[PDB]
Amino acid sequence: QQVGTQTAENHPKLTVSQCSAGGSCTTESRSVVLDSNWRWLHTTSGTTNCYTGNTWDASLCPDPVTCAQNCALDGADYSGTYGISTSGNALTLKFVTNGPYSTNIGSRVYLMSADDTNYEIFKLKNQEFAFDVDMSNLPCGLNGALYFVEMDADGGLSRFPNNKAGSKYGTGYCDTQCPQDIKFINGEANILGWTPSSSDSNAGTGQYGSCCNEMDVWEANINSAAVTPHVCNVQGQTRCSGTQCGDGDERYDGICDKDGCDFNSFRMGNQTFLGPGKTVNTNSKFTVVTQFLTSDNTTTGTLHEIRRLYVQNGKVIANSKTNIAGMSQFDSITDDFCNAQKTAFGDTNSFENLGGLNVMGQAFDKGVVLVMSVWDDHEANMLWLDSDYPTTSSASTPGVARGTCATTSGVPANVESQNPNSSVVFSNIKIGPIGSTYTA
Ligand SMILES: *[C@@H]1O[C@H](CO)[C@@H](O[C@@H]2O[C@H](CO)[C@@H](O)[C@H](O)[C@H]2NC(C)=O)[C@H](O)[C@H]1NC(C)=O
Ligand SMILES: [Mg+2]
Repeated sequence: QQVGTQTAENHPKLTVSQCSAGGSCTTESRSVVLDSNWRWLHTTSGTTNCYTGNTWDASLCPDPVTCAQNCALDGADYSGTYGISTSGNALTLKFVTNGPYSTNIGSRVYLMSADDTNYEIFKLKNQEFAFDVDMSNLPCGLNGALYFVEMDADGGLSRFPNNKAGSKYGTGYCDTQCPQDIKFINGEANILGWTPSSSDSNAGTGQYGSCCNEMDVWEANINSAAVTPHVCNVQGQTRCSGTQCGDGDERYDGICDKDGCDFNSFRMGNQTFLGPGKTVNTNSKFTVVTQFLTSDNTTTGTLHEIRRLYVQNGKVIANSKTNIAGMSQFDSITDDFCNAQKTAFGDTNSFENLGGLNVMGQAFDKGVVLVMSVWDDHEANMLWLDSDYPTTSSASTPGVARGTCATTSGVPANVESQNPNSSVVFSNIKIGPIGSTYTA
């Protein structure tokens, strides 16, 4: 994709922190960028859209390469068009942003580095990541996500000749769902066999998907939360097609683990731990601390454990323990835990099959990009996060019940109509050595 020059691109500023052993943190000038899929896409000018709604202009895009060559991503009106705003160290992502001719649903942004051109690269092994979240405005069917993906620092600028836009315009997204809704993958328009969605006027899918390792630190709404590593048998952002994308029917055939090895306190058998008025009280702001422990506690150790702590109202809250029949007590993610839970829940252990935490830590060594988003789920209505899933399964079968939301909740059309003013606020982002990001 080329660079559109109709509208200046200015990344909303966001202050984050870097912490040292002992607890001293310093502030850092960073910013956020909107994912390229949301952007206006058009010719150099004479200005005609290359894409609108869920269809392409076939004259400008007769093939993937010509399309990338002809088509330019433009600047974004962050607050007024996309409902994205920042104040100090806080990012607000609004769910539905109405306009005269269209409605914007959700958003996805990436944290920019100090240079405001390339994405910030995080090296998470032997490190701790903290942030504060307010989910009071995220009901059933919504997801305020903070996570990491193995994107290129330049979003594909240097790798792909016909990507001339790069990270400044939020290109190069990938994750373990290997999304095929992505418009540009590998500097080529994803138009081969393009199918406009019959149930979503904003989305289509092409032949290709964009896959990479993903650490889901936080997928949550007021009701429930999950922390979930996912791995792939490929290194970095990789284009897939056919069975490798593991689309729908061939979910467990592809190159990435779509389910991931998840820790949802409610799913792991503690229904009183997290939610409105619970131990971690989702009616108010709280801190989420995530520690990435290695085998020998060095930066070259194998990633061996992912621990979680919360901090609310000045109190440090230890993660809940698993409470599943036949299953041992774990309060953290280890390869051992992953084997145990996939077995206990009768799930395909793709996480371990594709190399488990070792492979995840190797992604961390290469480097990962920080993603923040708000979204609804056109695939499974967010039921996997906050309800009973599969809906056809017994609600008392271990692993089925993930939250208190109704199996009829989270239909996109319904939540967009009924809960348009939903929002998530992520704030006070911190990175440093284990034990440095929070006060005991
Ligand atoms: C769900 O998690 C909470 C929080 O850890 C548990 O409540 C604690 O129970 C332990 C006993 O192991 C005691 O130390 C405390 O009284 C509780 N702590 C707090 C902060 O309330 C609760 O037991 C868990 N529920 C289940 C079913 O395992
Ligand atoms: Mg290029």
